[PDB]
Amino acid sequence: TQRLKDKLAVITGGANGIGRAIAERFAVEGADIAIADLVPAPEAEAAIRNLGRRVLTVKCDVSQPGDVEAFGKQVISTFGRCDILVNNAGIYPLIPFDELTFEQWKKTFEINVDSGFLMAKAFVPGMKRNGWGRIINLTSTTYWLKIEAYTHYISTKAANIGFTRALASDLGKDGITVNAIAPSLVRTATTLQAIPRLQVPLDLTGAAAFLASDDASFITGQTLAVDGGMVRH
Amino acid sequence: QRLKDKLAVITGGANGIGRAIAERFAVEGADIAIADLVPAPEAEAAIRNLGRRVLTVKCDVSQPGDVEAFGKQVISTFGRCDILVNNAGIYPLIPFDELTFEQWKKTFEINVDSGFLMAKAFVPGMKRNGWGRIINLTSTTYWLKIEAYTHYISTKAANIGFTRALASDLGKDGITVNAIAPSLVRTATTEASALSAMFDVLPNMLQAIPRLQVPLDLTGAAAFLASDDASFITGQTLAVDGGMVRH
Amino acid sequence: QRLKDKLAVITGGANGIGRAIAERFAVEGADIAIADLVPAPEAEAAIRNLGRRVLTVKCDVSQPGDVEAFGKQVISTFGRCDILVNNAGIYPLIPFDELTFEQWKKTFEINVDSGFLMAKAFVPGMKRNGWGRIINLTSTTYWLKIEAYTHYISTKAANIGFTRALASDLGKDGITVNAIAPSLVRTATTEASALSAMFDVLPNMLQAIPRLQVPLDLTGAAAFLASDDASFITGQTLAVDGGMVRH
Amino acid sequence: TQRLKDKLAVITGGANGIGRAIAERFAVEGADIAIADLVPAPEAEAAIRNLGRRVLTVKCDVSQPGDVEAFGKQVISTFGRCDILVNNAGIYPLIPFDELTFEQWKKTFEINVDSGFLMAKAFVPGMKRNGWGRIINLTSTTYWLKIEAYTHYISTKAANIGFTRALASDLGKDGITVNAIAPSLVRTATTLQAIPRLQVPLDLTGAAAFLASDDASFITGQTLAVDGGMVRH
Ligand SMILES: NC(=O)c1ccc[n+]([C@@H]2O[C@H](COP(=O)([O-])OP(=O)(O)OC[C@H]3O[C@@H](n4cnc5c(N)ncnc54)[C@H](O)[C@@H]3O)[C@@H](O)[C@H]2O)c1
Ligand SMILES: NC(=O)c1ccc[n+]([C@@H]2O[C@H](COP(=O)([O-])OP(=O)(O)OC[C@H]3O[C@@H](n4cnc5c(N)ncnc54)[C@H](O)[C@@H]3O)[C@@H](O)[C@H]2O)c1
Ligand SMILES: NC(=O)c1ccc[n+]([C@@H]2O[C@H](COP(=O)([O-])OP(=O)(O)OC[C@H]3O[C@@H](n4cnc5c(N)ncnc54)[C@H](O)[C@@H]3O)[C@@H](O)[C@H]2O)c1
Ligand SMILES: NC(=O)c1ccc[n+]([C@@H]2O[C@H](COP(=O)([O-])OP(=O)(O)OC[C@H]3O[C@@H](n4cnc5c(N)ncnc54)[C@H](O)[C@@H]3O)[C@@H](O)[C@H]2O)c1
Repeated sequence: TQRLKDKLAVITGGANGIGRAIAERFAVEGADIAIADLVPAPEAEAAIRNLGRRVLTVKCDVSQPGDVEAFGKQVISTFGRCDILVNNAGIYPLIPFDELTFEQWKKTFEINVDSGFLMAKAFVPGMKRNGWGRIINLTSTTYWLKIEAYTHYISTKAANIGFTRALASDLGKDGITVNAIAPSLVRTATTLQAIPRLQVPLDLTGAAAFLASDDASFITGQTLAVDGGMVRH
Repeated sequence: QRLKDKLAVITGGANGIGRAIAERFAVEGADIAIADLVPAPEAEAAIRNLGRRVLTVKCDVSQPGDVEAFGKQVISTFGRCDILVNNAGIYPLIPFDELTFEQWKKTFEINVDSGFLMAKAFVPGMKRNGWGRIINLTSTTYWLKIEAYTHYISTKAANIGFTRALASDLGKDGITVNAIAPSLVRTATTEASALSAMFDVLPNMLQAIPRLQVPLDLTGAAAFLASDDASFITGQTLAVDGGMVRH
Repeated sequence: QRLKDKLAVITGGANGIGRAIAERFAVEGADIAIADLVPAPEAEAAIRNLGRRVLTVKCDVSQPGDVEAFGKQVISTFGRCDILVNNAGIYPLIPFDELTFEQWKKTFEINVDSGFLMAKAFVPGMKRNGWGRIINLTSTTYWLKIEAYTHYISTKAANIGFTRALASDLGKDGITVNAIAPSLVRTATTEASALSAMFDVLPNMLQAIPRLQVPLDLTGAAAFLASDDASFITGQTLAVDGGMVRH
Repeated sequence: TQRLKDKLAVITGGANGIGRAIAERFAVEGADIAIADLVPAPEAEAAIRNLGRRVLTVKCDVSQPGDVEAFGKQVISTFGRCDILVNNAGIYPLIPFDELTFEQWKKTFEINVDSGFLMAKAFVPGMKRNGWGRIINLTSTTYWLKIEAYTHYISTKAANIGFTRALASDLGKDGITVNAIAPSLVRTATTLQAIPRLQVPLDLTGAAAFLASDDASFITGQTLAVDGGMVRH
């Protein structure tokens, strides 16, 4: 059953890892894709074409207002709408606090947190006109774990949750849901549990597709931990 | 048919949420075994009318003897249980100064012992076959300020503790254990309860989504957790309440 | 003497955490009434040697009769209870496949019924006087993946649910209800338990503070919650575990 | 009993509301104060003098690296140390999402989140040398509540918690604790519960003094809700 048929889904950071897996899972579900990423998405486009869906890929720095505004327009001209926004772009370099500079700290927020805002500002207007929308933000289980050298990272991942919860309250009456997913230590090309096994991008796709469907229209402001039963909240 | 060729047990499945979940599981290709104090004529028909098989048993899920008898009747009728939904539970309003040890204890027998007893009877089969699903119904009142429910809320919290611990115990057995926390849902019991007053307050006031919740709002989440798309999700509590609580 | 002229009841106060909390409350000017299965000779002496009065009773906090008798002995000796610390509780390791309904049930009687029974006996006096403190001991295992504890963790979660609900019921009565969640603490029982193995692992591995926890690490938090500096804090669970869990 | 005797406590936004109440409660406890705020702190200094403690007040925009670095130095020259840092500065203007501009969003982060970082970078070095420290961050119960027009605000309050948790992990081995306090709807000069009563600044002082003392040396990475029993987490 294609639960996302005729839906247009935007996925930042969709060129690799979790972003790609989600973009592809959505195409399988029947949705068209619009990818925003710093580097080309050859593998993604190809994968999405073979499914019979439309795909748009754009080299865009989601931390720059200009880029996002441009990307927003190019997406509306191309598909005329965005029903689903998946904020997946983010960086997680390990950096000891004594080495963490204000520049690195600010840089981590611009990419991990600002992007979600700028993208929301670009696509929420359309979602409201159509009276339907789905915003999914990627956070991290590290938010609840004891781990060093991630002061910058964990701070942005928590903002992601606050943003998910607060924006949920602002759009609840427009038929738009705002939720978040917190994966564990996933195995991507650049990357204690109840279920003994390393996590892979595919593990997150089921939750993403569920949240973006009608089966979760009454679920908003939540954070779903998909980590094999490590974190409990 | 994400649940084709599977057998699911649903306690308290005659009405409201339990019944709605039973019906949705059938639609997804699953046979049903309902355990309940009252008859489930409307549930059965709907399920049979969906082309699936159903078994309804008058059982007090709080009693070891009844659950055991129920377990046997299920095995010799369908064979083995793949999905267990612990939905049975009561929630009468009682002031702490009035709450007697007897009421306190009885609320635990129905709301907590039922889940344990039910898991003891069906986990062995799930384990021997390397696959299973256990879904526990809890309440958003766990994170809310509301009086006259120290007994109810203590059991709902236990439900969550039970969810988290059993998940750890069954993690290596292809079995996941999760919980669903609904808001104030519209059902025959609540409609005829003292909660009926909030039916118009809480929704368009403390919820992000200004709409009273109905059984069908929960079925999506249950179907999801009971499927392969959620095989790496265990020990979690999913609040389906229109955005009221945030945890 | 933040607790001068006050009477505090401490269940399971003969050893470990309970005893340490009893001793600290005395230092702050409070008299003590200990309820426990075993004798508390070391606790009494320490307390008497601090210039305060103490009462120790051999009582099974899980039994309604015993708690009632204990309640009366406390009233005719000290008068009225101002602070209640529900610290009694067991935590044997048991695999779910071995866990019998009898063990399950007995773990709830000792870990959960005790708190309820104890509150029933002392809340009335706290209410009539417009002031009181109820502190419940729970566990950080509530947020951790650990096997063979579905019974223990379900009761610990109930402890929290009990904390939250009673707080709502007693909010307007000058009484606050809170809980403390310790990490793996060093005590005679744990030292002679299967947990003794983690004594060197968990601390300098899963904790922010690389140090094994000892009873005195918890006393500060208890004294705080039992005082006026915490009169506007109720229904909360305070984890004192060196920064392991975050909730 | 003066549990903070001979301790030097820095309190951002200490000119009014919660900041002031905490600064004064700390002085009662025996600590010296160093206040950082946009406006003068006449009432505060006066209040702190009368207790017999030392006090330093400085007009400083805690969102500007330059100001914080200067403030940091002026504090070390004056007292030679900072044992306690209380990140209390923050703004909470209600702003509907459709009206929220990228400028307002960025501005809210610079004041509510950046400040805590810059201040930590300035005083953690000293705390580590002395092998003792206490960092307390002010967050908000709104983080767990359904309320509109606070997407910017709630997002920063959540980052405050992530920062509290992550920094706790980085400094745990240096004898430094990092905790947070989440008040309810407090009644300040510019500002559903189990305990029926409006909250006042004084309600938070007890928790702050507790956290900054030896009685909480084993408590780190936590968030304490002081709201009269509304929120449960
Ligand atoms: N990998 C993990 O173990 C893990 C754990 C927890 C949470 N997460 C979260 O998941 C997301 C990352 O997923 P991933 O692991 O698959 O990463 P990844 O390896 O796929 O890399 C991130 C992707 O985002 C892109 N990207 C980075 N900055 C960008 C920018 N400014 N503009 C546009 N695109 C940009 C990259 O080009 C890349 O395609 C982040 O939000 C991260 O916080 C990951
Ligand atoms: N309805 C709500 O708004 C709401 C909110 C939060 C949580 N819950 C939880 O959901 C569950 C109930 O949902 P509902 O209200 O839709 O159901 P419902 O209205 O159909 O009533 C509960 C059902 O449980 C059955 N039951 C009670 N005790 C039983 C026993 N000993 N043996 C077998 N069956 C028994 C009843 O016969 C009935 O069919 C409970 O676990 C409750 O704690 C409900
Ligand atoms: N020790 C830990 O590492 C740890 C961790 C998390 C939670 N806890 C909780 O803390 C409490 C115990 O702390 P502790 O280990 O320092 O205490 P402890 O080592 O002194 O042992 C428990 C005490 O409880 C008493 N007790 C048990 N059942 C009783 C009954 N029926 N009536 C009266 N007394 C009874 C025992 O006699 C004993 O004095 C329990 O509630 C437990 O769940 C302990
Ligand atoms: N007031 C509430 O109901 C409430 C509720 C939840 C959380 N909080 C939090 O508490 C803190 C505010 O406390 P308050 O209510 O007493 O506020 P307040 O009325 O005292 O005002 C904030 C103080 O911070 C100062 N300030 C603002 N920007 C500054 C800057 N850039 N540099 C230096 N100082 C600056 C102001 O001059 C003022 O003294 C914030 O962190 C806020 O998020 C407040």
